[PDB]
Amino acid sequence: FLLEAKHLRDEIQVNKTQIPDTVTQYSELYHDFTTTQVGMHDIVRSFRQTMDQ
Amino acid sequence: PNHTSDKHIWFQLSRTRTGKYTDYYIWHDCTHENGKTIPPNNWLSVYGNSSWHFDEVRNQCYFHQFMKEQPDLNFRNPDVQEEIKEILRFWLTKGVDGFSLDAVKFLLEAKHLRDEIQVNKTQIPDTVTQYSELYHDFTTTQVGMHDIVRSFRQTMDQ
Ligand SMILES: *[C@@H]1O[C@H](CO)[C@@H](O[C@@H]2O[C@H](CO)[C@@H](O)[C@H](O)[C@H]2NC(C)=O)[C@H](O)[C@H]1NC(C)=O
Ligand SMILES: *[C@@H]1O[C@H](CO)[C@@H](O[C@@H]2O[C@H](CO)[C@@H](O)[C@H](O)[C@H]2NC(C)=O)[C@H](O)[C@H]1NC(C)=O
Ligand SMILES: *[C@@H]1O[C@H](CO)[C@@H](O[C@@H]2O[C@H](CO)[C@@H](O)[C@H](O)[C@H]2NC(C)=O)[C@H](O)[C@H]1NC(C)=O
Ligand SMILES: [Ca+2]
Ligand SMILES: [Ca+2]
Repeated sequence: FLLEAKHLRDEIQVNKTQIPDTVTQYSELYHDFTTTQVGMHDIVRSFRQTMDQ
Repeated sequence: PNHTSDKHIWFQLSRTRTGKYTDYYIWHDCTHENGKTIPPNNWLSVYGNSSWHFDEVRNQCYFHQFMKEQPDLNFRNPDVQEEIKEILRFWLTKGVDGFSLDAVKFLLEAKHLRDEIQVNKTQIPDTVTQYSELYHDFTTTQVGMHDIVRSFRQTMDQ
């Protein structure tokens, strides 16, 4: 959950015909812009490098 | 390193399901009938209409970033990476002093094969054909491409 997308775009609904204002459960959206972004593994490797001292 | 030609021996062996060559290219099932093909998704090519093209021998659709005659390789298969490393070593041992890699942002693509977000949300889904009418979040700069580039650098370091 470290990094998130910078373009701040909406995520794809699992139920494409569901009304946009009736979605409140975390399991009703595909999480492509909020989890496992580009650069998180670099942060983890930086933590490992810091611990290597 | 991203793609080869459809006249390459690798693609000729792949389209007939011959050994380990069966999985050097991104293949997927599709519906072709009465001279019309339904692509798995709405991904568009850089130079044209669709990124998925049907084939007769395999009865499946293959993936091309640029043109229908340029099948895209599969970098999720370690054998392709080994072949690329072999080519790099072959060219390095002849005296070449350096390489300039072309189109490294197009290496990896998303595995979930989900539609991309339209720029014009109210545009009719079947009237989108220009590469500039879609946000490219699932086809460019995926997770792991930089690792492939670093692997290339490690190979060259020898
Ligand atoms: C969630 O998906 C299901 C199918 O996967 C659908 O549910 C139907 O949607 C219709 C549309 O009006 C509604 O009548 C009901 O919600 C469902 N069918 C019936 C009549 O029971 C739809 O894609 C999504 N559901 C909703 C809330 O529309
Ligand atoms: C593929 O792309 C073309 C061009 O982007 C689209 O329109 C075709 O354009 C050529 C060039 O003049 C015409 O010869 C075709 O008749 C056009 N196709 C039509 C009108 O359906 C179109 O999206 C695609 N065309 C083809 C032939 O696949
Ligand atoms: C593309 O976006 C523009 C605005 O950004 C919109 O274009 C209007 O869409 C309406 C919907 O029917 C159509 O009348 C015209 O295409 C445009 N308006 C007028 C009155 O010309 C819309 O979001 C998208 N365009 C299309 C093709 O619908
Ligand atoms: Ca965070
Ligand atoms: Ca590729």
